Amino acid sequence: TNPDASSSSSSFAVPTIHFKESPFYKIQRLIPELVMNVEVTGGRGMCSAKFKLSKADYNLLSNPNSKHRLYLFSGMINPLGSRGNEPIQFPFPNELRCNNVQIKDNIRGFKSKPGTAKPADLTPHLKPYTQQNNVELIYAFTTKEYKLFGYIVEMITPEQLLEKVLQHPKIIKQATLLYLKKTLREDETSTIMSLQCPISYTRMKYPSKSINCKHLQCFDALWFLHSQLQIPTWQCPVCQIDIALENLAISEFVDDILQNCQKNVEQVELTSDGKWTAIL
Ligand SMILES: [Zn+2]
Repeated sequence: TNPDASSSSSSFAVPTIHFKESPFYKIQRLIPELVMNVEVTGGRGMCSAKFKLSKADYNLLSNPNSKHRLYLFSGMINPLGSRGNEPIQFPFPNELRCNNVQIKDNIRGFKSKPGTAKPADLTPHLKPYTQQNNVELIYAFTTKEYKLFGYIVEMITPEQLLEKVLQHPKIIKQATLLYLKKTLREDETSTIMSLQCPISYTRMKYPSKSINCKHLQCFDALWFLHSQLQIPTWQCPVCQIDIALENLAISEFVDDILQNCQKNVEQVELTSDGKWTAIL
């Protein structure tokens, strides 16, 4: 069922499913055979799939230090939101098996997300190159339909992403100075700023914040990213606002003080001027 006389995607039929992305993994290839459907049943039900890894595929996954993995995703055919921004959601309760082994809902990070809300790592249970693989999802008591996909994804590392932040135009000193003055105006002067990260409670090494952040206090981009990988909130640790990876930049002002202060100083006194002095 679909409109024969149209013009664009806006007017067609069945928006293609696209799982909400994470900067920690990148969907690279779809293993075609690994596509199952979960039906509506008041009892038990299951879907299986058999697939053999091609030459090109088995590779990325093989190597001992390979940043590639085979993830199984699940989403609803009729989600609350949009299929174009599909939430990862497996039916509950369920039991996933790969080549007769049960797959614990444990992957790299995302430890804050229950198992039904994150992809499943099939990789450590694949059979050798030339040898069919079997995946089986056992579910029960489903009121909605779900569709699963098998994707070879590339693990993106916290330090790799840090590189993207360092390669992003920093927040130049002039900006910080203008803010520091706008700040110091509303009074009843100097402000005390910490060189410590709110995330690590340790000396910062990569001072940062969203360019959208209205505050002097930065946080360590490395810790922020290691924190997001485990507990994906994507919220500033200081002002709690929503921040996107692309808007994360190093603060040149804070970086300067940090790269020119005694390894044991934990705070710095700032004057309307813009100059600073370590608080020993
Ligand atoms: Zn902020």
